[PDB]
Amino acid sequence: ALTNAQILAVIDSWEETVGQFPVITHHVPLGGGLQGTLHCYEIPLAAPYGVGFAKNGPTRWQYKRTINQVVHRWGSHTVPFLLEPDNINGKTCTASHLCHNTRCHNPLHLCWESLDDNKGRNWCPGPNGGCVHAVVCLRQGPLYGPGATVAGPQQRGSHFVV
Amino acid sequence: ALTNAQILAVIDSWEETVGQFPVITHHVPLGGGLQGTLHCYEIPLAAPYGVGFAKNGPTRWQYKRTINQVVHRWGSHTVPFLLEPDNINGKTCTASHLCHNTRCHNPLHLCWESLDDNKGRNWCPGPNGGCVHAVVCLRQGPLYGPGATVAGPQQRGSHFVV
DNA sequence: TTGACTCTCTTAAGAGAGTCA
DNA sequence: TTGACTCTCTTAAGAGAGTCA
Ligand SMILES: [Mn+2]
Ligand SMILES: [Mn+2]
Ligand SMILES: [Zn+2]
Ligand SMILES: [Zn+2]
Ligand SMILES: [Zn+2]
Ligand SMILES: [Zn+2]
Repeated sequence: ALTNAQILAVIDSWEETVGQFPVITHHVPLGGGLQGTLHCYEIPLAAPYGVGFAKNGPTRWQYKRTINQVVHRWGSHTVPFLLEPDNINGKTCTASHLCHNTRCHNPLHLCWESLDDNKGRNWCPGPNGGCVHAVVCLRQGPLYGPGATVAGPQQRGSHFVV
Repeated sequence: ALTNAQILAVIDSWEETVGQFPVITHHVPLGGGLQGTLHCYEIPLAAPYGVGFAKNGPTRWQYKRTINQVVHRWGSHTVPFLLEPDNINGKTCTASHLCHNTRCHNPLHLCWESLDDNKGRNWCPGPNGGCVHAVVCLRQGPLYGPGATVAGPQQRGSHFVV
């Protein structure tokens, strides 16, 4: 099995490579009518992506290193968390974008949490709009707002009460 | 079926049958430390479910009627909305449970909206905790809260900024 | 050992359609 | 005509593994 020192070396080579990705400045809603700035380190749109990186889906990538003649591979956003527990409350831990930008691999924009926690950040009002996430959001979720509901609760007769 | 009269007849037959489902009282968090009461009309756990109803999945049902000698079938929660547009902004409209109770078929607990709007209600703070849904939530979402994040954003070196 | 492709899978909110009696 | 089963599919946040040179 890979030693802790070997895992730290994978994390270090991953950081070295991702740190050379293009850095894109984005202005983002924080909630409460305030605006902030995030700096995303974005994997390229097409090959080559960077040393060790390859695309396995439209917005999916993997990181690969060969150690002592054995090929090891990880989801490209999971590498910062290789020294962390991989489940919690019986749920698998997932890499969760606080910047809501899939191509971004900035580890300061990622956290490690259940898929439900991950998804729920899409609707959070944001760090200045009432976020209650213990690991605080970096921005208001892209789907926060009144929604676009087509039809509300209704009945034709009188068979029901709320 | 095709005619407005035929569609109204489907909605009315559905309301009459669902109106005879057992009414189960559920006390729910509203947000803001307050609690409310919802009355769900719950489809039975096993056959028979009611005239026109059949189970196609662990928590999926369909409603079926024979019109003009032809069988017409719908998802069991979609029937209240048969006269509404079936898409919005190019996204499919879905039946969305405000009571977060799949077995419930109370149309006063249903709305008609995109799958994203639907999902997002799971994390809403609720009608007394800051819900901004234009079609208002009936309760705080079951997944609202601080979360259980295992690891937050972090780096080993000095290559990244927020 | 490495790059650039290929495939299918998970989850939890939702769907459509066929086989028998 | 009605009932009671069977199967796979959609979406958008996420995954693992194979082939070839
Ligand atoms: Mn996410
Ligand atoms: Mn729902
Ligand atoms: Zn980012
Ligand atoms: Zn938040
Ligand atoms: Zn209900
Ligand atoms: Zn709401």
